[PDB]
Amino acid sequence: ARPCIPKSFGYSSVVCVCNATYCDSFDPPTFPALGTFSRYESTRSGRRMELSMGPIQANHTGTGLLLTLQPEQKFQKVKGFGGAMTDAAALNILALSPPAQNLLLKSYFSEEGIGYNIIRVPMASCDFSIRTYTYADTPDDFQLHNFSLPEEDTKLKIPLIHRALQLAQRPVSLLASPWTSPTWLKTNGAVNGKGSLKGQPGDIYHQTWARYFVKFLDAYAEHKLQFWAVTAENEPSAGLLSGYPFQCLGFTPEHQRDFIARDLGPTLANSTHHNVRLLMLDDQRLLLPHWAKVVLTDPEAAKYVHGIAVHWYLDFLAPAKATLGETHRLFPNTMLFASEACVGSKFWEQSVRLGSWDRGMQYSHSIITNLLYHVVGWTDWNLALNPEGGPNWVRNFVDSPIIVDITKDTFYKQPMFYHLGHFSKFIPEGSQRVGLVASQKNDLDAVALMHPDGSAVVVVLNRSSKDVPLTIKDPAVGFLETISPGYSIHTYLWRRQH
Ligand SMILES: *[C@@H]1O[C@H](CO)[C@@H](O[C@@H]2O[C@H](CO)[C@@H](O[C@@H]3O[C@H](CO)[C@@H](O)[C@H](O)[C@H]3NC(C)=O)[C@H](O)[C@H]2NC(C)=O)[C@H](O)[C@H]1NC(C)=O
Ligand SMILES: *[C@@H]1O[C@H](CO)[C@@H](O)[C@H](O)[C@H]1NC(C)=O
Ligand SMILES: *[C@@H]1O[C@H](CO)[C@@H](O)[C@H](O)[C@H]1NC(C)=O
Ligand SMILES: c1ccc(CC2CCNCC2)cc1
Ligand SMILES: c1ccc(CC2CCNCC2)cc1
Ligand SMILES: [K+]
Ligand SMILES: [K+]
Repeated sequence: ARPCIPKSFGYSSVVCVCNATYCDSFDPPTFPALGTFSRYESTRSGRRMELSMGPIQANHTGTGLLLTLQPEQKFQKVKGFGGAMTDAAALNILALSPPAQNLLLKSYFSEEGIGYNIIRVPMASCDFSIRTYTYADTPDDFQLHNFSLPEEDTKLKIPLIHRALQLAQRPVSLLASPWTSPTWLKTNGAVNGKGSLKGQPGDIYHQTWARYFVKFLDAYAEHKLQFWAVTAENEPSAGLLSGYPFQCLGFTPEHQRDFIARDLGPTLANSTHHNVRLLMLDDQRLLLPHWAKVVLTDPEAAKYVHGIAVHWYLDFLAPAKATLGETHRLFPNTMLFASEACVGSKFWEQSVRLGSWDRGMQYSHSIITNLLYHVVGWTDWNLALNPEGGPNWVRNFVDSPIIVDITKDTFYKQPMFYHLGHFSKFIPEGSQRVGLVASQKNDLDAVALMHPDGSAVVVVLNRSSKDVPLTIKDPAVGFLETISPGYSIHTYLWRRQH
């Protein structure tokens, strides 16, 4: 529909520039003709989800790389893809003119954009806030009579979520996560630092905290927003650390187990929100499988836990097989979900690198890795940040797929945006990952899935500098002859005739 307006800021690739009168967009989604495939291509050299079509052929000869679809080898069903409506994201979006706001929200939530279907919503303040607050700051209010949503929710986050929902054709799922409780519930009496709930699971402090989750869901429901899932705490390990700089609430895995079993599970289950799913952990993968073992081997906690939420700090190394792999082996019926990912958080790296192809490749490589380890969805962190990677009240700045520049009423779509979109746009909720077998060793990263309507989607990432000729074989349908260019990402889509 409208192509990328590219701009270089001196990094390895370009951003696409959007403003009050222009943004890149797709035509309404349509599948290629039967016997035809669609290819969407992005490249470091500057192509951004460009559409081409080719024939599916009956015949194939040669000893080049062959990737054979395994459509009957079925793995996880996908929940979807999205990002976080933090206070920082909301402030940045709303600092744009009304037209630019609309083009930014369409970029993410419309079918002429990349089709996000998940929004993560912080329960009150986090580091990506400019004010520290909870919903119940009046002290000793154990019945939560003074629970209320402030303007950060009622004027910023809620209106934007409603606007996203109006643009989306896909059903959108909301996920809620708290960073801190009110300080009068905490051992340290502060939003940050090392501190946990006072007392022990099953007591008034823990019961009040569980009730706060229901009050939050009730309050959002009065604004006609319902949640798909909540997490039991954002990064519960952080609040166990001396000097933790921003909002946190510390739980050991045993504390989380007992809080879920005695307070949060029962309280949610006895509420009008009993259909809301509960995800445990919401933290870094090196805590697995240990945390899952602690919580899920207790039947009283296990009956309340629908899934395990994991965070991806893409700047740092950690094992995937020994964490996600082992967790799936031990608890194959408990879904894994990636609830936060970010890059640029190291103090010594530029928070925002406008046009970084490398950071784009980090996003898509992480998404592929997550899907190959049975994870059902992937959620970015802040939907938009300023050029400093903020605002953030402790200056914990990071990168974002969309960077807003209010002095030009402009926003920039980073390589990260397109790398995420190669998955989000083309993998509807309910898609199922299927097998994809390589005929020979190769440098590509790839994943295949089947849509609910039976159609095929394959994503191929080439992080090498070399162009790799390859063929995709769909045993029911025929052969796709293609190339994976160096420093590219492709998404292939086709209809599958019986
Ligand atoms: C929102 O962004 C739009 C896209 O950049 C702006 O529209 C562009 O304005 C340019 C300046 O009038 C037009 O001419 C081109 O400008 C570029 C520099 O940015 C030059 O390199 C080109 O040589 C020049 N081309 C010619 C033939 O003169 C662009 O044609 C025009 N693009 C489109 C798609 O309309 C908007 O002005 C901007 N909106 C606001 C409110 O700032
Ligand atoms: C494909 O395969 C066989 C090879 O023997 C041949 O009969 C057929 O005509 C070929 N089709 C095309 C379109 O090349
Ligand atoms: C359980 O549910 C009932 C309403 O069905 C409610 O009145 C009661 O307070 C709930 N119990 C709690 C919150 O402990
Ligand atoms: C072109 C682009 C994207 C797609 C997939 C979408 C998934 C959500 N429903 C509409 C189709 C198909 C063809
Ligand atoms: C490999 C990569 C991309 C393509 C599609 C081409 C790219 C150039 N513009 C026209 C469409 C084919 C094979
Ligand atoms: K209040
Ligand atoms: K940084």
